[PDB]
Amino acid sequence: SRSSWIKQLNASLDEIDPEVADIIELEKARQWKGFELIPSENFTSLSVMQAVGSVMTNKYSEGYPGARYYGGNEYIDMAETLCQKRALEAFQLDPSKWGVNVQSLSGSPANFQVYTALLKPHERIMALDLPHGGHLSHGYQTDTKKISAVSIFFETMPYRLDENTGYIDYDQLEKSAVLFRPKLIVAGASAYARLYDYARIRKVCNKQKAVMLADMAHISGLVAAGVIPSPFEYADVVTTTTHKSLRGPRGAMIFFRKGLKEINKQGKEVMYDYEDRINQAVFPGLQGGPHNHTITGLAVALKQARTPEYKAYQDQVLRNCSKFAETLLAKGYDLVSGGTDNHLVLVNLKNKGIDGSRVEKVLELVHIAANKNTVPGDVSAMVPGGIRMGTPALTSRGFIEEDFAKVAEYFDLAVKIALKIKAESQGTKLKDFVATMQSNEKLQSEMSKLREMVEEYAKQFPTIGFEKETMRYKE
Amino acid sequence: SRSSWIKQLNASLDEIDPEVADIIELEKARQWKGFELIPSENFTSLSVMQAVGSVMTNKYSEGYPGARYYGGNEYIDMAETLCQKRALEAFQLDPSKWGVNVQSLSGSPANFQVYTALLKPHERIMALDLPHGGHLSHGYQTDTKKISAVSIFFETMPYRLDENTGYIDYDQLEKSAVLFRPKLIVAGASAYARLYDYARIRKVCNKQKAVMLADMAHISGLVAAGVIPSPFEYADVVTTTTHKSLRGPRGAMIFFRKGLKEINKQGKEVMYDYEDRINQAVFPGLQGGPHNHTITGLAVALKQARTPEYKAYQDQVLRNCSKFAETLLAKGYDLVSGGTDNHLVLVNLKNKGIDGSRVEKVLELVHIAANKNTVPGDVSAMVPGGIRMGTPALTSRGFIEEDFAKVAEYFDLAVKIALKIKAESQGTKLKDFVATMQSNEKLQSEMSKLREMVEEYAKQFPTIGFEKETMRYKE
Amino acid sequence: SRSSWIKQLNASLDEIDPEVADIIELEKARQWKGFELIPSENFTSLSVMQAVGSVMTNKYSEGYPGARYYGGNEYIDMAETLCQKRALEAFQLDPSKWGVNVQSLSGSPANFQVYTALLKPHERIMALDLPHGGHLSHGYQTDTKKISAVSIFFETMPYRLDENTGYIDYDQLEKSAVLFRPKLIVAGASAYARLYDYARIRKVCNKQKAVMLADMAHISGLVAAGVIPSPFEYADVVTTTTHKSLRGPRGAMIFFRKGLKEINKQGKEVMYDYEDRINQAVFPGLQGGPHNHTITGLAVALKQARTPEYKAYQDQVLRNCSKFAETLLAKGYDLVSGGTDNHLVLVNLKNKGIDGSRVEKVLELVHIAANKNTVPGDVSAMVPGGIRMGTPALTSRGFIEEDFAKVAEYFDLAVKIALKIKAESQGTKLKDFVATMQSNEKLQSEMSKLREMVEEYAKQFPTIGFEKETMRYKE
Amino acid sequence: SNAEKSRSSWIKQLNASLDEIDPEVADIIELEKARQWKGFELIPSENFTSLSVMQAVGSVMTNKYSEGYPGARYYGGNEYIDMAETLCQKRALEAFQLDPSKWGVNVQSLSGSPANFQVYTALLKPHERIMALDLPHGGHLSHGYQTDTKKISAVSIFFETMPYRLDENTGYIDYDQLEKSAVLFRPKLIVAGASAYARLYDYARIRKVCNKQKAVMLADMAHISGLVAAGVIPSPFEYADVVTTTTHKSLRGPRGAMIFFRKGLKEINKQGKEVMYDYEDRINQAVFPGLQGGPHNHTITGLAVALKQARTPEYKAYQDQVLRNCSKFAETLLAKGYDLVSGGTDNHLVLVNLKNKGIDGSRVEKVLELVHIAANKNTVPGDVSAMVPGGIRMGTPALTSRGFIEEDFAKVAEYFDLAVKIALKIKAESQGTKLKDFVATMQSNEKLQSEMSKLREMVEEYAKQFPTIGFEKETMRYKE
Ligand SMILES: CN(Cc1cnc2nc(N)nc(N)c2n1)c1ccc(C(=O)N[C@@H](CCC(=O)O)C(=O)O)cc1
Ligand SMILES: CN(Cc1cnc2nc(N)nc(N)c2n1)c1ccc(C(=O)N[C@@H](CCC(=O)O)C(=O)O)cc1
Ligand SMILES: Cc1ncc(COP(=O)(O)O)c(CN[C@@H](CO)C(=O)O)c1O
Ligand SMILES: Cc1ncc(COP(=O)(O)O)c(CN[C@@H](CO)C(=O)O)c1O
Ligand SMILES: Cc1ncc(COP(=O)(O)O)c(CN[C@@H](CO)C(=O)O)c1O
Repeated sequence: SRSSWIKQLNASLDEIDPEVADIIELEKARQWKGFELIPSENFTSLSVMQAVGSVMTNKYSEGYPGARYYGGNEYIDMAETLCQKRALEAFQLDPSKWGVNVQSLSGSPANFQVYTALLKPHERIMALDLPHGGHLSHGYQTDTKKISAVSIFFETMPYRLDENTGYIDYDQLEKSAVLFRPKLIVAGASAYARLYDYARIRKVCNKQKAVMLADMAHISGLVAAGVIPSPFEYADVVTTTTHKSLRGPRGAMIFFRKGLKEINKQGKEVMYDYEDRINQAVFPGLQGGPHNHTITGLAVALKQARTPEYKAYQDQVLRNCSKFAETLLAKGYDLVSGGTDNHLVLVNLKNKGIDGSRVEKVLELVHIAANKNTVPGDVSAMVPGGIRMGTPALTSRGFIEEDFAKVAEYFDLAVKIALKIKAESQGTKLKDFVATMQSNEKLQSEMSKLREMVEEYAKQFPTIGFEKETMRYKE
Repeated sequence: SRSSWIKQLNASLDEIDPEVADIIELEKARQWKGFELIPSENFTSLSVMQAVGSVMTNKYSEGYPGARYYGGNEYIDMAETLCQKRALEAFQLDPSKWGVNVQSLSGSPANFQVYTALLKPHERIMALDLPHGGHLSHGYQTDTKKISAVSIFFETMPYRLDENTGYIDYDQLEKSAVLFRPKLIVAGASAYARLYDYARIRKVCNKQKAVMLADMAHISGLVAAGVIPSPFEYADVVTTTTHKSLRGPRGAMIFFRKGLKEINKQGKEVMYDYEDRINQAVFPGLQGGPHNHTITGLAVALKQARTPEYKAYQDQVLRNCSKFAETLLAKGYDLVSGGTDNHLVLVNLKNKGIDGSRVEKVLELVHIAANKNTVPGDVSAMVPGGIRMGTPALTSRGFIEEDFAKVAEYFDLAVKIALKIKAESQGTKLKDFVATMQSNEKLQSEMSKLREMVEEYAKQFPTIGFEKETMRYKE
Repeated sequence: SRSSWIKQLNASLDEIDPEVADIIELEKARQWKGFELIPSENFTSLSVMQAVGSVMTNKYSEGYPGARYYGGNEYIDMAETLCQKRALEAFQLDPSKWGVNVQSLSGSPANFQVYTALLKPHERIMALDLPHGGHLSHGYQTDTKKISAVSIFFETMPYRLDENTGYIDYDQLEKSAVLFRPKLIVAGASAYARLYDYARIRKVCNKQKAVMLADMAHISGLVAAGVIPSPFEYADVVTTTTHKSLRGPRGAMIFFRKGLKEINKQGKEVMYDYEDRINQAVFPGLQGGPHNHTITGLAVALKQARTPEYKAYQDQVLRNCSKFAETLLAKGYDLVSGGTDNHLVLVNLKNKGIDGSRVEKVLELVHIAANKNTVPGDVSAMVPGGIRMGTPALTSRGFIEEDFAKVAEYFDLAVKIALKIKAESQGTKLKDFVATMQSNEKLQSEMSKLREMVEEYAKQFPTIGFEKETMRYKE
Repeated sequence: SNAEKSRSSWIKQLNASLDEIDPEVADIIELEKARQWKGFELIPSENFTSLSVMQAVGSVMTNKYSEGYPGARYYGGNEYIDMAETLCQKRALEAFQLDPSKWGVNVQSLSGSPANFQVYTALLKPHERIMALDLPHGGHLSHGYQTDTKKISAVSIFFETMPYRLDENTGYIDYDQLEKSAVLFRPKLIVAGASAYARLYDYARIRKVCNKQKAVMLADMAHISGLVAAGVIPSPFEYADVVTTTTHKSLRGPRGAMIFFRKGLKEINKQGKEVMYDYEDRINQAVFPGLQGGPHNHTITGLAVALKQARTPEYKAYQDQVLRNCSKFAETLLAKGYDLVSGGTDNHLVLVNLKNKGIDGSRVEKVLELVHIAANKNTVPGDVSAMVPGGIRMGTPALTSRGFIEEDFAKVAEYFDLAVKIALKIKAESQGTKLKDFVATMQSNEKLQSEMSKLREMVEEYAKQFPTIGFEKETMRYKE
């Protein structure tokens, strides 16, 4: 059994677990044949995946480079030090003014670790309201329930959009902050199509003596390439995931000011007080052993973020989204804020007489991956009135402006099918919509035809991270 | 532009990032050449790593199978459902009595998610004291500082070993619980060498109406193979990491009772109330998108845990540690609790007149990877008096009992060198010990000789997860 | 020896403690010869004082009538039950819809006991901002310090005046409450000259599902007499002191809704859930033995509150304050909100070119007792711009409208002296003002003349609660 | 006409006597006066206040608002209120022989329970840890208390409490277990104070534990403060950081409280820096503006009177008699076959463990009440439930104030014993085993009712002979 279990440890996935191998092959074909429009998704490189799938996973390395609680970490230290160096370089940060923690396991715990580092329990946080494009890891509660645990352990209050313009209502943010006295204000969003006024957030944070946390998860790759303004110009702390526009592994980073404070902010302490608190909140506070396979893959992704090819990619992401929005507007769709400055759009389906749940069900059946999304003016969060879509993932496969014009066309055809399913539905209920969607033979034929059109279009483009020639599912 | 960055996305790690490729090859050689004795470390299979390094990383799948927020999750749902099914099967659990969450990113957040699910902020937790072999994610504070964030957000109090026997003092645990009124008691440890009396903990939890949480991270593979008694016989909730004795990817699982608990005095069924609370604490409470590459690799590892070869491995892990302990004792070392019933030992160096920091520095230089560790009787956590070592990792490479007798010999030779360095150190500070260790030619030669002995012994064994023939650093 | 301490226990205050007896005689003369304008002060009756100074103080009576810890409480129960029933009658409350607790020791703990009964620690409270006329027992924090412990144990946020009108800005209160989600809103003030819009507060509390607490301490006697609108029409809970306009002993009452609240969606009766929680928060939650002497004096005060002459008194309080306000306005003073609808006025002195601290120092020296008071627009609570004055105390002595016209004249003469002291001061500091006020023979003579005028006017009126003829200090 | 008629009417209302204005309340007070005349008042927390204190508490000092502290007020008109509070503080320090450079005092706290809560609020953050004597072992609710069911005291809601307990073999506090518990629990504050404990505290031992844990030592001396002031037992001020007390109970003052706290140098630390005590500002600010508003100046003035009395030789003689009476009481109970918790007493009370008499405290307390002997049932070591107590608590302060001496408390023990004999007869005649069957017999058995009537007459006849405290017998409305 000794030599036998060594064979099982060194055999390939195809031989050891054909069921799992088949699932991955099906997912490869899904990524090949679909319109992947979820703006938080991307296709990471083969080189990142080879690092994440390496023996770096075997090592325990609690602590920080050169200051570990375990032996054997000479090369894990090289990886984490290299990752930190490349993280600062990717955002053109002076290492005497900025530090970074690369151990946070994902975006949601990264933010919680910042709160734990800098705030006592029940201290006050302001952030963009979830139904107005915020994120759960900034806090969220309903009339009856705290949904995010951020709102359990800390005291949260939202700020909102101007529902007439679709931009953040900074005037109301400032006035609210005077009364609520936040200790930390979050500048970051999941479904905001415009650029943040980081200068205004900084002004409010200075008046309130609040920490300015920029959560740039969605835009980090755009920031790294220098194609939009950087939150590092203003923020005290910057969190980000590594798997969205950055195009890296699933993970996160926390950046923070260090060294001497501004002349007019030096007092009983002259140095920033973020580095030790954040590093200690990550470990020993809330995490144990770093995931060194992810950290090593992150180092790879951060080197890729420096290249001219990467800047060209992020430029194309923005130009594709601009064209995408223009085509949607010309086909009659309403966009929240009327357009976009970044990688995503938010379609408000109110002017079409159908909701996001119904449209997304059709999108899924025609191999278009998006998400239903609350829009300003929605009466209920349970019934989202919009669809969120973006350009990072298909841009990575080589979609350019005319290709996203085609994506908008096929989105439009899917909405028209959803409207027919609604018209053919007997009752008002979503259950009746689904029953029509699964029983009507003519409308199933139209969805089947649209699905073939999407797949034929998407299949022409390169696959990212694997070769077409060795795919199990080539049809 | 297009074809340029698409080639970057599909190129190998060797092509794209030679510096990172070099670091991984160095780490491969280190895992080949050394005694990897950290008891929380293992060598996972190639098939696990191929799944972790797959395109499953690209998908956002917030929610649970068949109840996602995004579209496109048909195959991610297969993987997570398969992982859940295999998790219950690996521990012989009745799915009508047990459920499982496989999304928790690692062991430390998994425990925090259980606390957040079942306890209000500042409610009370008892667990094994960190200096007596507990874990930071069960709580820990000094008289001046909360070290673990568990002790910030919840109210923790330790239970302790009988310092005469090295076993948990269950009588004092019970008496303390009467006074402290815990809402949850943790049964699990990082450096405890004996089996838990889960039945006794169950009786205390019943008396206190406290949740019984077994944290089986270290022993989960032993439990899965059935070679030690199972905490599932008694516990309400069981947490575990997946990368230690289980031999899987870096990740975690939370198991919990579900279904009928009891009939009340009025004949009405009373159901367990763990499942919804725990699942909602993981998401949307504390995490965002699941790491589907890790969940997929975990499904692979859980299938591997079912084989007769895996059971033979875990039986060898136990026999190896017994022989290891026996040989250390014969060579004059003291072990906490005087021996072992599991996969690890904790050496208390007090009778040798040297601390764990000094010994671990020599171990590191002779390529024995272990950790300095606090022991009962240490006056300061800054000066650990022990060394923790265990058998899972080298047993995975085929070490058997006589091989761990040799590991004990080489550990002893390293301690003898550390004692010589201490004797030659003119000063008493650790930096004086380091200065002697780095400048004394005779003792550098002794360490070089022992390092060569360790490497010659370790290199003869198979490498796990890669082949020797293609190693870049064979010399 | 036994005879020795019996004599000590039964001797008069004059025999036992001449120093304390003399202090009381000096205070009697001060209450006789001065203008007592502090609007939270009154002169309570001889009969109340005889009950408060009775042997009812000797009994320990933890618990509630008929449910005491100890025996011997048959007559204490007569008094407390009588007090409770008289309390409901004093405010014309239906005892099937309202209950009352009469044990709370004073106004500040009464509010804290309500919060403890109905809110978990760190739950949210809104109340009128302290510098805008609120009270510390509703919460208060500065930029750097929690001043009220209500703001330590609960999460507080103020609502504010419209600084253009001096009335509460109910529109902003409602908007703030949407974002802050208070669990309790306080409707009550210490330095607000207008009537509360209780119906508007009720509307906001209904929308927010918040408890409506009316703190009527200042206006309780006006409410009992039925000469201003009652908060009991709208509030869930009503707190009050017993020593202000109610004219009773120093103490407090907590009223709460009980019985049927409404019918739910299933047609089921929903009952109020305040009574048990509040009674248990008072005892055993936060207090021990009731002060039976105060409760007995309170019963006496509540019987007085039901009489026609008590209503005539409170009607006179209102007419006196209206005349007072009219006379101040005619003499060029600015009043916050432009006037009054209750028992007090708040004079904003800024248009006269002097502050409240300086004016109050002169008032004190001419035997006019008022308080310096923050006004809306003050930047520092350390430099108050206003003076607060009211009519309950002097109305009790028989001052009528023409007499308060005279009070306004003498106030104005004191302001003129303060302005002369400021003009003569050799410096701008309060310390320089005081030095001039104490050394300038001419201004000292003017203050002596005004003091004689105040005392000659006040001495004409009856003494309340003691006989003028037997006073020690009749000169 | 009517306006002036009304004004004259409400002024007449304010100046009329209680007898004229509210005869119903006056009658209640007269009934309570007669009750205090006729009973054996053995509840050890009760006492009889002096006339001079009551005259100050019932004075026009009640009319004044004086938020803040002497010389630092937020209202005008406080020249004489300042004299009273300053005098009260001075006499408070003098009553316990305290150096004002080492001790400060706050005299504004409204009663014993909020006084402790104010100390916790001053010195502890929310949810920080407190240890105190368990309530059924002799503690007090204001130190925290929770059952398996729920948190009873709000101290246990806002702070994290854990009890320490008696050695149930000896009846003394188990100081060894307290120390071991503190190592694990890490209290920030330990309370040394009891309400139903017949022994004095080992303040030296508490001090050692507090020093080792870097915890505040709070002595809550409510039950013993008058003994401390008279110098007849050791003082908590020798050891404690902060001392709270009721001003009623042992001290025999008005209903109120005091908070004492160390001032000045705590230690010179390892770096050579003076560490000063940080209690005065935190406690004073917790009382106001933190948790209270206007001081109750009538109570503060009555307290100054009580504190002057506490320094006299008559008061010292009284507190000496309190202790000697309790010892004689204990002597007589032991001679009559009763067991005392801890085997005796060192203070003003005893805890009778009724186990060897075959009857519990609930039954005995009911008979005592019917014969006008005021005592209270009390948990004793060995009880299975805190709800069915096996003992009775009795003490000497109140009757000693009326002039009971040693031979009189021998008689009190005799009449207590006669009541126990009646309770045992009721239990023997009870058709059933539950407490309601006992009450059914107690209310129905004509012969046993007659014995209780006889014993009640004996109790009242004995008590009536002694002086009344705080009022004259001659002017009582109820002279029978
Ligand atoms: C003690 N206290 C409460 C307070 C203030 N004025 C009163 N005035 C009266 N007549 N009565 C009171 N009971 C009263 N209480 C205070 C203390 C300081 C500040 C204060 O200075 N606040 C400033 C600055 C303090 C800071 O920022 O640190 C602010 O931020 O608005 C206010 C109120
Ligand atoms: C408020 N309080 C003190 C209390 C209650 N009632 C009294 N009743 C009287 N007549 N006298 C008292 N001194 C008295 N004291 C309480 C409240 C609940 C429990 C209680 O429930 N104890 C549990 C046992 C303790 C536990 O569960 O930890 C029980 O079995 O009833 C005890 C005391
Ligand atoms: C601004 C921001 N901060 C944090 C996170 C969380 O990252 P995680 O999913 O890795 O936890 C997200 C993820 N956002 C996902 C939903 O979770 C999205 O599709 O937009 C985010 O948008
Ligand atoms: C019982 C238990 N529960 C949880 C964890 C945390 O797992 P994580 O490191 O993946 O967070 C550990 C890790 N234990 C590591 C140190 O963190 C070890 O070397 O032993 C653990 O031992
Ligand atoms: C609305 C309200 N609620 C509560 C209180 C507190 O009463 P207390 O001083 O008896 O604690 C007050 C007292 N107000 C006093 C200052 O404390 C005053 O001069 O106005 C109050 O105005």
